[PDB]
Amino acid sequence: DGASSVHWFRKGLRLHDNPALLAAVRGARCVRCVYILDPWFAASSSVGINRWRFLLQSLEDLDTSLRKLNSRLFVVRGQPADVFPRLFKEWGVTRLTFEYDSEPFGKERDAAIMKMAKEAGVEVVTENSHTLYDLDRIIELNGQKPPLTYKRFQALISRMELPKKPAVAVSSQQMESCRAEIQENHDDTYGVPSLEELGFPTEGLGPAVWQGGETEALARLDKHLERKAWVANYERPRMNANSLLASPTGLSPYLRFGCLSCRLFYYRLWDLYKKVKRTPPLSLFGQLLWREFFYTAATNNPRFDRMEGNPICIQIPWDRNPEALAKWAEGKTGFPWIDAIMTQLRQEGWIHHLARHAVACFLTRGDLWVSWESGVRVFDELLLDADFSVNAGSWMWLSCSAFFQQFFHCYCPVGFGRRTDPSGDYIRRYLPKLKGFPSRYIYEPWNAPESVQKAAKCIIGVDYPRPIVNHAETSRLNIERMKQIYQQLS
Ligand SMILES: O=C1NCCN1C[C@H](O)Cn1c2ccc(F)cc2c2cc(F)ccc21
Repeated sequence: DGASSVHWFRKGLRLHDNPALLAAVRGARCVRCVYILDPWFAASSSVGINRWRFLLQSLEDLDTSLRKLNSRLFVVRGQPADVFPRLFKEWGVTRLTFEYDSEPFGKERDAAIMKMAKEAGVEVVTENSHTLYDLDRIIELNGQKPPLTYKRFQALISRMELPKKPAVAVSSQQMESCRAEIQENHDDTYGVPSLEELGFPTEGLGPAVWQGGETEALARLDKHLERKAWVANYERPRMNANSLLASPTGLSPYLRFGCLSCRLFYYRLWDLYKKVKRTPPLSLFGQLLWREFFYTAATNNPRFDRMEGNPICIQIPWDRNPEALAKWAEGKTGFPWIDAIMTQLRQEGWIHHLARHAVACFLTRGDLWVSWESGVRVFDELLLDADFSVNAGSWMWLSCSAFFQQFFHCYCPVGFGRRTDPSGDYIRRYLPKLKGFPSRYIYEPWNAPESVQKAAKCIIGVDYPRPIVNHAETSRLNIERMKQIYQQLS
Protein backbone atom coordinates (compact mmCIF):
# COMPACT_ATOMS: atom_id res chain seq x y z
CA ASP A 1 0.00 0.00 0.00
CA GLY A 2 1.36 3.36 -1.12
CA ALA A 3 2.44 5.70 1.65
CA SER A 4 1.66 9.40 1.93
CA SER A 5 5.11 10.57 2.99
CA VAL A 6 6.53 13.79 4.37
CA HIS A 7 10.27 14.32 4.11
CA TRP A 8 11.35 16.86 6.70
CA PHE A 9 14.34 19.04 5.76
CA ARG A 10 16.36 20.58 8.60
CA LYS A 11 19.91 20.03 7.58
CA GLY A 12 20.47 17.63 4.69
CA LEU A 13 19.26 20.43 2.40
CA ARG A 14 19.84 18.43 -0.77
CA LEU A 15 18.36 15.77 -3.00
CA HIS A 16 21.59 13.83 -3.57
CA ASP A 17 22.72 11.21 -1.03
CA ASN A 18 19.44 11.56 0.85
CA PRO A 19 18.57 8.07 2.09
CA ALA A 20 15.76 9.52 4.20
CA LEU A 21 14.17 11.00 1.09
CA LEU A 22 14.68 7.68 -0.71
CA ALA A 23 12.71 6.01 2.09
CA ALA A 24 9.98 8.64 1.76
CA VAL A 25 9.62 8.04 -1.99
CA ARG A 26 9.95 4.24 -2.24
CA GLY A 27 6.47 2.77 -2.10
CA ALA A 28 4.81 6.17 -1.75
CA ARG A 29 1.74 7.37 -3.58
CA CYS A 30 2.19 10.92 -2.30
CA VAL A 31 5.28 12.78 -1.05
CA ARG A 32 5.67 16.30 0.32
CA CYS A 33 8.94 17.93 1.32
CA VAL A 34 8.69 20.32 4.27
CA TYR A 35 10.98 22.76 6.00
CA ILE A 36 9.54 23.93 9.32
CA LEU A 37 10.36 27.57 10.02
CA ASP A 38 9.79 28.57 13.62
CA PRO A 39 8.33 32.10 13.28
CA TRP A 40 9.68 33.05 16.71
CA PHE A 41 13.14 31.53 16.25
CA ALA A 42 14.61 34.97 15.61
CA ALA A 43 13.10 36.26 18.86
CA SER A 44 15.49 33.96 20.75
CA SER A 45 18.33 34.30 18.25
CA SER A 46 20.72 36.94 16.94
CA VAL A 47 21.81 35.17 13.76
CA GLY A 48 23.15 37.54 11.12
CA ILE A 49 22.35 38.24 7.49
CA ASN A 50 24.93 35.92 5.95
CA ARG A 51 23.57 32.81 7.64
CA TRP A 52 19.96 33.78 6.86
CA ARG A 53 20.77 34.45 3.20
CA PHE A 54 22.55 31.11 2.92
CA LEU A 55 19.61 29.25 4.48
CA LEU A 56 17.02 31.00 2.32
CA GLN A 57 19.06 30.45 -0.85
CA SER A 58 19.43 26.78 0.10
CA LEU A 59 15.67 26.48 0.54
CA GLU A 60 15.09 28.31 -2.75
CA ASP A 61 17.43 25.83 -4.44
CA LEU A 62 15.42 22.89 -3.08
CA ASP A 63 12.19 24.57 -4.23
CA THR A 64 13.64 25.12 -7.71
CA SER A 65 14.70 21.47 -7.88
CA LEU A 66 11.23 20.40 -6.75
CA ARG A 67 9.61 22.69 -9.33
CA LYS A 68 11.48 20.73 -12.02
CA LEU A 69 9.39 17.77 -10.82
CA ASN A 70 6.21 19.91 -10.92
CA SER A 71 6.26 20.09 -7.11
CA ARG A 72 7.26 22.62 -4.42
CA LEU A 73 8.99 22.88 -1.09
CA PHE A 74 6.47 23.42 1.71
CA VAL A 75 7.84 26.06 4.10
CA VAL A 76 5.55 25.40 7.07
CA ARG A 77 5.52 28.08 9.75
CA GLY A 78 5.36 26.83 13.31
CA GLN A 79 7.05 24.64 15.81
CA PRO A 80 7.46 20.99 14.85
CA ALA A 81 5.63 19.64 17.92
CA ASP A 82 2.64 21.85 17.04
CA VAL A 83 2.49 21.54 13.27
CA PHE A 84 3.14 17.81 12.79
CA PRO A 85 -0.13 16.60 14.42
CA ARG A 86 -2.09 18.97 12.16
CA LEU A 87 -0.11 18.01 9.05
CA PHE A 88 -0.57 14.32 9.84
CA LYS A 89 -4.34 14.79 10.09
CA GLU A 90 -4.83 17.32 7.29
CA TRP A 91 -2.60 15.51 4.78
CA GLY A 92 -3.35 11.94 5.90
CA VAL A 93 0.38 11.32 6.37
CA THR A 94 1.43 7.70 6.81
CA ARG A 95 5.23 8.07 6.82
CA LEU A 96 7.63 10.77 8.03
CA THR A 97 11.32 10.71 7.15
CA PHE A 98 14.23 12.97 8.04
CA GLU A 99 17.98 12.95 8.32
CA TYR A 100 19.13 12.11 11.85
CA ASP A 101 20.25 15.02 14.08
CA SER A 102 22.91 13.98 16.59
CA GLU A 103 22.93 17.24 18.53
CA PRO A 104 21.41 16.85 22.02
CA PHE A 105 18.60 19.37 21.58
CA GLY A 106 17.62 18.02 18.15
CA LYS A 107 17.71 14.44 19.44
CA GLU A 108 15.23 15.41 22.16
CA ARG A 109 13.06 17.26 19.64
CA ASP A 110 13.09 14.31 17.27
CA ALA A 111 12.39 11.76 20.01
CA ALA A 112 9.26 13.71 20.93
CA ILE A 113 8.20 13.86 17.27
CA MET A 114 8.76 10.11 16.99
CA LYS A 115 6.54 9.51 20.02
CA MET A 116 3.81 11.69 18.49
CA ALA A 117 4.14 9.93 15.13
CA LYS A 118 3.92 6.49 16.77
CA GLU A 119 0.81 7.63 18.66
CA ALA A 120 -0.73 8.76 15.35
CA GLY A 121 0.08 5.56 13.45
CA VAL A 122 2.79 7.33 11.41
CA GLU A 123 5.88 5.36 10.44
CA VAL A 124 9.19 7.20 10.94
CA VAL A 125 12.39 6.56 8.99
CA THR A 126 15.58 8.37 9.97
CA GLU A 127 18.96 8.04 8.29
CA ASN A 128 22.23 9.35 9.70
CA SER A 129 23.63 10.90 6.49
CA HIS A 130 24.81 14.19 8.09
CA THR A 131 27.98 12.45 9.30
CA LEU A 132 30.34 9.85 7.91
CA TYR A 133 29.73 7.40 10.75
CA ASP A 134 27.14 6.13 13.17
CA LEU A 135 28.36 8.29 16.05
CA ASP A 136 26.63 5.99 18.54
CA ARG A 137 28.68 3.05 17.29
CA ILE A 138 31.93 4.96 17.91
CA ILE A 139 30.81 5.76 21.44
CA GLU A 140 29.64 2.17 22.01
CA LEU A 141 33.03 0.80 20.95
CA ASN A 142 34.72 3.25 23.34
CA GLY A 143 32.93 1.96 26.45
CA GLN A 144 29.88 4.22 25.96
CA LYS A 145 31.85 7.48 26.15
CA PRO A 146 33.08 9.68 23.30
CA PRO A 147 36.80 9.76 22.57
CA LEU A 148 38.38 12.95 23.90
CA THR A 149 41.55 12.87 21.85
CA TYR A 150 41.88 12.74 18.09
CA LYS A 151 44.24 9.77 17.98
CA ARG A 152 41.77 7.71 20.02
CA PHE A 153 39.01 8.74 17.63
CA GLN A 154 41.18 7.58 14.71
CA ALA A 155 41.90 4.26 16.41
CA LEU A 156 38.19 3.65 16.89
CA ILE A 157 37.11 4.39 13.31
CA SER A 158 40.10 2.39 12.05
CA ARG A 159 38.41 -0.78 13.37
CA MET A 160 34.96 0.17 12.08
CA GLU A 161 33.38 -0.26 8.69
CA LEU A 162 34.10 2.43 6.16
CA PRO A 163 31.56 5.28 5.83
CA LYS A 164 28.48 4.29 3.85
CA LYS A 165 28.66 5.14 0.18
CA PRO A 166 26.41 8.04 -0.86
CA ALA A 167 22.88 6.81 -1.46
CA VAL A 168 21.66 6.51 -5.04
CA ALA A 169 19.71 9.35 -6.60
CA VAL A 170 15.97 9.58 -6.20
CA SER A 171 14.25 8.86 -9.51
CA SER A 172 13.07 12.08 -11.15
CA GLN A 173 10.21 10.13 -12.73
CA GLN A 174 9.26 8.42 -9.46
CA MET A 175 9.28 11.75 -7.62
CA GLU A 176 7.20 13.65 -10.17
CA SER A 177 4.80 10.70 -10.37
CA CYS A 178 4.20 10.51 -6.59
CA ARG A 179 4.00 14.27 -6.07
CA ALA A 180 1.31 16.01 -4.08
CA GLU A 181 -0.84 18.34 -6.14
CA ILE A 182 0.41 21.89 -5.61
CA GLN A 183 -2.37 24.43 -5.10
CA GLU A 184 -2.07 27.60 -7.16
CA ASN A 185 -2.02 29.69 -3.96
CA HIS A 186 0.82 27.63 -2.40
CA ASP A 187 2.64 30.89 -1.61
CA ASP A 188 -0.09 32.15 0.74
CA THR A 189 1.38 29.79 3.33
CA TYR A 190 4.32 27.73 2.11
CA GLY A 191 6.66 30.05 0.22
CA VAL A 192 10.33 30.69 0.91
CA PRO A 193 10.53 34.23 2.35
CA SER A 194 12.74 36.88 0.80
CA LEU A 195 15.55 38.51 2.79
CA GLU A 196 13.82 41.90 2.75
CA GLU A 197 10.81 40.31 4.48
CA LEU A 198 13.17 39.57 7.38
CA GLY A 199 14.05 43.24 7.71
CA PHE A 200 17.46 43.01 6.06
CA PRO A 201 18.74 45.61 3.57
CA THR A 202 17.78 45.36 -0.08
CA GLU A 203 19.92 42.77 -1.88
CA GLY A 204 21.91 43.70 -4.96
CA LEU A 205 22.05 41.80 -8.23
CA GLY A 206 25.62 40.58 -7.73
CA PRO A 207 26.27 37.11 -6.35
CA ALA A 208 26.94 36.53 -2.68
CA VAL A 209 30.45 35.44 -1.71
CA TRP A 210 28.92 32.14 -0.48
CA GLN A 211 25.79 31.39 -2.51
CA GLY A 212 23.57 28.86 -0.72
CA GLY A 213 22.19 25.61 -1.96
CA GLU A 214 22.84 22.13 -3.36
CA THR A 215 23.39 23.28 -6.95
CA GLU A 216 26.19 25.59 -5.88
CA ALA A 217 27.58 22.93 -3.53
CA LEU A 218 27.92 20.36 -6.32
CA ALA A 219 29.45 22.84 -8.74
CA ARG A 220 32.01 23.72 -6.08
CA LEU A 221 32.71 20.04 -5.39
CA ASP A 222 33.53 19.55 -9.08
CA LYS A 223 35.98 22.48 -9.16
CA HIS A 224 37.46 21.49 -5.78
CA LEU A 225 38.46 18.09 -7.18
CA GLU A 226 40.00 19.23 -10.45
CA ARG A 227 43.50 17.78 -10.79
CA LYS A 228 44.75 21.36 -11.19
CA ALA A 229 43.62 22.06 -7.60
CA TRP A 230 45.07 18.86 -6.13
CA VAL A 231 48.58 20.14 -5.44
CA ALA A 232 47.28 23.42 -4.03
CA ASN A 233 44.69 21.84 -1.74
CA TYR A 234 45.94 18.34 -0.90
CA GLU A 235 49.53 17.68 -1.98
CA ARG A 236 51.26 20.88 -0.79
CA PRO A 237 48.82 23.34 0.79
CA ARG A 238 50.30 26.70 1.77
CA MET A 239 48.81 29.26 4.17
CA ASN A 240 49.51 32.39 2.15
CA ALA A 241 47.72 35.70 1.63
CA ASN A 242 45.43 34.24 -1.04
CA SER A 243 44.39 31.45 1.37
CA LEU A 244 42.67 34.03 3.60
CA LEU A 245 40.16 34.97 0.90
CA ALA A 246 36.96 33.04 0.35
CA SER A 247 37.76 30.31 -2.14
CA PRO A 248 35.42 29.45 -5.04
CA THR A 249 36.16 25.78 -4.24
CA GLY A 250 35.41 26.04 -0.51
CA LEU A 251 32.92 23.46 0.76
CA SER A 252 32.57 24.03 4.49
CA PRO A 253 29.25 26.00 4.55
CA TYR A 254 27.66 23.44 2.22
CA LEU A 255 28.73 20.57 4.45
CA ARG A 256 27.36 22.38 7.50
CA PHE A 257 23.91 23.00 5.99
CA GLY A 258 23.85 19.64 4.22
CA CYS A 259 23.79 21.17 0.73
CA LEU A 260 26.76 18.84 0.14
CA SER A 261 26.90 15.23 1.34
CA CYS A 262 29.98 14.49 3.41
CA ARG A 263 29.89 10.88 2.16
CA LEU A 264 29.90 12.07 -1.46
CA PHE A 265 32.83 14.38 -0.67
CA TYR A 266 34.68 11.58 1.16
CA TYR A 267 34.41 9.07 -1.68
CA ARG A 268 35.01 11.55 -4.50
CA LEU A 269 38.15 12.64 -2.66
CA TRP A 270 39.17 9.00 -2.30
CA ASP A 271 38.55 8.52 -6.03
CA LEU A 272 40.76 11.48 -6.93
CA TYR A 273 43.51 10.19 -4.62
CA LYS A 274 43.38 6.83 -6.41
CA LYS A 275 43.69 8.48 -9.82
CA VAL A 276 46.60 10.69 -8.76
CA LYS A 277 48.62 8.38 -6.50
CA ARG A 278 47.59 5.00 -7.99
CA THR A 279 44.65 3.19 0.22
CA PRO A 280 45.04 6.84 1.26
CA PRO A 281 46.14 7.95 4.73
CA LEU A 282 43.56 9.19 7.21
CA SER A 283 45.03 12.70 6.93
CA LEU A 284 43.52 13.00 3.44
CA PHE A 285 40.12 13.14 5.17
CA GLY A 286 41.24 15.32 8.08
CA GLN A 287 38.73 18.09 7.40
CA LEU A 288 35.84 15.64 7.59
CA LEU A 289 37.35 13.56 10.39
CA TRP A 290 37.86 16.52 12.74
CA ARG A 291 34.25 17.45 12.04
CA GLU A 292 33.19 13.90 12.91
CA PHE A 293 35.31 14.01 16.07
CA PHE A 294 33.48 17.06 17.41
CA TYR A 295 30.09 15.62 16.43
CA THR A 296 30.91 12.46 18.36
CA ALA A 297 31.93 14.44 21.43
CA ALA A 298 28.81 16.63 21.32
CA THR A 299 26.06 14.12 20.74
CA ASN A 300 25.62 12.94 24.36
CA ASN A 301 26.51 16.26 26.05
CA PRO A 302 23.61 18.72 26.41
CA ARG A 303 26.01 21.21 28.05
CA PHE A 304 28.62 20.89 25.27
CA ASP A 305 28.48 24.61 24.48
CA ARG A 306 28.74 25.71 28.13
CA MET A 307 31.49 25.68 30.74
CA GLU A 308 29.61 25.04 33.99
CA GLY A 309 28.03 21.61 34.16
CA ASN A 310 29.97 20.43 31.11
CA PRO A 311 31.69 17.19 32.20
CA ILE A 312 34.53 17.44 29.63
CA CYS A 313 35.32 21.12 30.20
CA ILE A 314 37.82 22.42 32.76
CA GLN A 315 36.30 25.13 34.96
CA ILE A 316 38.34 28.28 34.30
CA PRO A 317 37.75 31.67 36.05
CA TRP A 318 37.28 33.71 32.90
CA ASP A 319 36.95 37.47 33.23
CA ARG A 320 33.55 39.13 33.03
CA ASN A 321 34.54 41.85 30.55
CA PRO A 322 31.68 42.85 28.21
CA GLU A 323 33.55 45.90 26.88
CA ALA A 324 36.49 43.76 25.74
CA LEU A 325 34.16 41.15 24.23
CA ALA A 326 32.26 43.83 22.32
CA LYS A 327 35.49 45.32 20.98
CA TRP A 328 36.63 41.86 19.92
CA ALA A 329 33.28 41.12 18.25
CA GLU A 330 33.20 44.41 16.31
CA GLY A 331 36.85 44.42 15.25
CA LYS A 332 37.87 47.31 17.53
CA THR A 333 40.73 45.64 19.38
CA GLY A 334 43.34 47.88 17.78
CA PHE A 335 45.23 44.88 16.41
CA PRO A 336 44.64 45.14 12.64
CA TRP A 337 45.14 41.41 12.09
CA ILE A 338 42.45 40.56 14.66
CA ASP A 339 40.18 43.38 13.49
CA ALA A 340 40.49 42.51 9.79
CA ILE A 341 39.64 38.86 10.47
CA MET A 342 36.63 39.80 12.57
CA THR A 343 35.57 42.24 9.84
CA GLN A 344 35.86 39.60 7.12
CA LEU A 345 33.86 37.22 9.34
CA ARG A 346 31.05 39.75 9.82
CA GLN A 347 30.98 40.90 6.18
CA GLU A 348 31.18 37.50 4.47
CA GLY A 349 30.55 34.67 6.96
CA TRP A 350 33.73 32.64 6.48
CA ILE A 351 37.30 33.01 7.73
CA HIS A 352 40.25 30.64 7.37
CA HIS A 353 40.76 28.03 10.10
CA LEU A 354 44.06 29.63 11.10
CA ALA A 355 42.32 33.02 11.28
CA ARG A 356 39.82 31.38 13.65
CA HIS A 357 42.77 30.23 15.78
CA ALA A 358 44.04 33.82 15.85
CA VAL A 359 40.83 35.53 16.92
CA ALA A 360 39.79 32.81 19.36
CA CYS A 361 43.23 32.94 20.96
CA PHE A 362 42.92 36.69 21.32
CA LEU A 363 39.51 36.44 22.98
CA THR A 364 40.27 33.61 25.38
CA ARG A 365 43.62 32.35 26.66
CA GLY A 366 45.88 34.50 24.52
CA ASP A 367 44.80 38.00 25.50
CA LEU A 368 41.38 39.03 26.82
CA TRP A 369 40.67 36.02 29.10
CA VAL A 370 36.98 36.07 28.13
CA SER A 371 35.09 32.78 28.18
CA TRP A 372 35.17 30.72 25.00
CA GLU A 373 31.38 30.53 25.41
CA SER A 374 31.06 34.14 24.24
CA GLY A 375 33.21 33.40 21.22
CA VAL A 376 30.93 30.47 20.42
CA ARG A 377 27.92 32.80 20.46
CA VAL A 378 29.54 35.32 18.10
CA PHE A 379 30.61 32.58 15.68
CA ASP A 380 27.08 31.15 15.84
CA GLU A 381 25.77 34.55 14.76
CA LEU A 382 28.23 35.11 11.92
CA LEU A 383 30.03 31.97 10.73
CA LEU A 384 28.46 30.00 7.89
CA ASP A 385 29.96 26.65 8.89
CA ALA A 386 29.30 26.85 12.64
CA ASP A 387 26.99 24.44 14.40
CA PHE A 388 26.53 23.27 17.98
CA SER A 389 29.11 20.49 17.67
CA VAL A 390 32.00 21.93 15.66
CA ASN A 391 31.73 25.47 17.07
CA ALA A 392 31.79 24.72 20.80
CA GLY A 393 34.10 21.76 20.20
CA SER A 394 36.69 23.85 18.38
CA TRP A 395 36.49 26.68 20.92
CA MET A 396 37.05 24.30 23.84
CA TRP A 397 39.98 22.67 22.03
CA LEU A 398 41.55 26.00 21.06
CA SER A 399 41.14 27.56 24.52
CA CYS A 400 42.60 24.45 26.23
CA SER A 401 39.26 23.98 27.99
CA ALA A 402 38.66 20.44 26.72
CA PHE A 403 40.49 17.64 24.90
CA PHE A 404 43.69 18.86 26.55
CA GLN A 405 46.78 16.67 26.37
CA GLN A 406 49.51 19.26 25.61
CA PHE A 407 49.69 23.02 25.51
CA PHE A 408 50.20 24.74 22.18
CA HIS A 409 50.99 28.39 21.68
CA CYS A 410 48.60 31.05 20.50
CA TYR A 411 49.81 32.95 17.45
CA CYS A 412 51.02 36.51 17.88
CA PRO A 413 48.21 38.93 16.92
CA VAL A 414 50.84 41.02 15.09
CA GLY A 415 53.47 38.58 13.85
CA PHE A 416 51.14 35.90 12.51
CA GLY A 417 49.37 38.38 10.26
CA ARG A 418 52.68 39.86 9.10
CA ARG A 419 53.93 36.38 8.16
CA THR A 420 50.71 35.27 6.48
CA ASP A 421 50.40 38.43 4.35
CA PRO A 422 53.61 40.52 4.36
CA SER A 423 51.98 42.81 1.77
CA GLY A 424 49.38 44.00 4.28
CA ASP A 425 46.74 43.97 1.53
CA TYR A 426 44.47 41.70 3.57
CA ILE A 427 44.45 44.50 6.16
CA ARG A 428 43.91 47.16 3.49
CA ARG A 429 40.99 45.20 2.06
CA TYR A 430 39.01 44.78 5.28
CA LEU A 431 40.25 47.87 7.19
CA PRO A 432 40.54 50.52 4.47
CA LYS A 433 41.04 53.21 7.15
CA LEU A 434 44.53 51.69 7.52
CA LYS A 435 45.27 51.47 3.81
CA GLY A 436 47.86 54.28 3.75
CA PHE A 437 50.18 52.63 6.25
CA PRO A 438 53.27 51.04 4.71
CA SER A 439 53.56 47.32 5.20
CA ARG A 440 56.17 47.82 7.94
CA TYR A 441 53.58 49.34 10.28
CA ILE A 442 50.17 48.18 9.05
CA TYR A 443 49.99 45.22 11.45
CA GLU A 444 51.27 47.35 14.36
CA PRO A 445 50.20 50.91 13.50
CA TRP A 446 50.62 52.19 17.07
CA ASN A 447 54.35 51.82 16.37
CA ALA A 448 54.27 54.10 13.33
CA PRO A 449 55.98 57.48 13.87
CA GLU A 450 53.71 60.50 13.89
CA SER A 451 54.99 61.46 10.42
CA VAL A 452 53.82 58.12 8.99
CA GLN A 453 50.44 58.28 10.75
CA LYS A 454 49.89 61.78 9.34
CA ALA A 455 50.70 60.67 5.78
CA ALA A 456 48.48 57.59 6.19
CA LYS A 457 45.74 60.00 7.35
CA CYS A 458 45.06 57.71 10.30
CA ILE A 459 46.00 58.92 13.77
CA ILE A 460 46.05 55.96 16.14
CA GLY A 461 43.81 56.57 19.11
CA VAL A 462 41.45 58.73 17.01
CA ASP A 463 40.79 57.29 13.55
CA TYR A 464 41.60 53.73 14.68
CA PRO A 465 41.93 52.56 18.29
CA ARG A 466 45.10 51.85 20.19
CA PRO A 467 45.70 48.18 21.03
CA ILE A 468 43.36 47.23 23.86
CA VAL A 469 46.06 45.23 25.72
CA ASN A 470 49.83 44.96 25.82
CA HIS A 471 50.17 41.56 24.18
CA ALA A 472 53.63 40.66 25.51
CA GLU A 473 52.74 41.24 29.16
CA THR A 474 49.19 39.91 28.94
CA SER A 475 49.94 36.69 27.08
CA ARG A 476 52.76 35.69 29.43
CA LEU A 477 50.48 36.25 32.42
CA ASN A 478 47.71 34.25 30.73
CA ILE A 479 50.12 31.42 29.99
CA GLU A 480 51.16 31.43 33.64
CA ARG A 481 47.51 31.37 34.71
CA MET A 482 46.59 28.46 32.43
CA LYS A 483 49.64 26.43 33.44
CA GLN A 484 48.64 26.79 37.10
CA ILE A 485 45.03 25.79 36.37
CA TYR A 486 46.18 22.51 34.82
CA GLN A 487 49.11 21.74 37.11
CA GLN A 488 46.90 22.36 40.16
CA LEU A 489 44.57 19.51 39.12
CA SER A 490 47.05 16.98 40.57
O1 LIG B 1 42.92 23.45 13.09
C1 LIG B 1 42.30 22.57 13.68
N1 LIG B 1 42.90 21.67 14.61
C2 LIG B 1 41.88 20.76 15.12
C3 LIG B 1 40.56 21.17 14.39
N2 LIG B 1 40.91 22.30 13.52
C4 LIG B 1 39.96 22.98 12.67
C5 LIG B 1 38.97 23.84 13.52
O2 LIG B 1 37.86 22.99 13.80
C6 LIG B 1 38.44 25.13 12.77
N3 LIG B 1 37.54 25.88 13.69
C7 LIG B 1 36.13 25.93 13.61
C8 LIG B 1 35.22 25.35 12.67
C9 LIG B 1 33.85 25.58 12.81
C10 LIG B 1 33.44 26.36 13.89
F1 LIG B 1 32.08 26.59 14.03
C11 LIG B 1 34.27 26.95 14.83
C12 LIG B 1 35.66 26.72 14.68
C13 LIG B 1 36.82 27.16 15.44
C14 LIG B 1 37.00 27.91 16.61
C15 LIG B 1 38.27 28.12 17.08
F2 LIG B 1 38.36 28.86 18.25
C16 LIG B 1 39.45 27.62 16.50
C17 LIG B 1 39.28 26.84 15.33
C18 LIG B 1 37.97 26.60 14.80
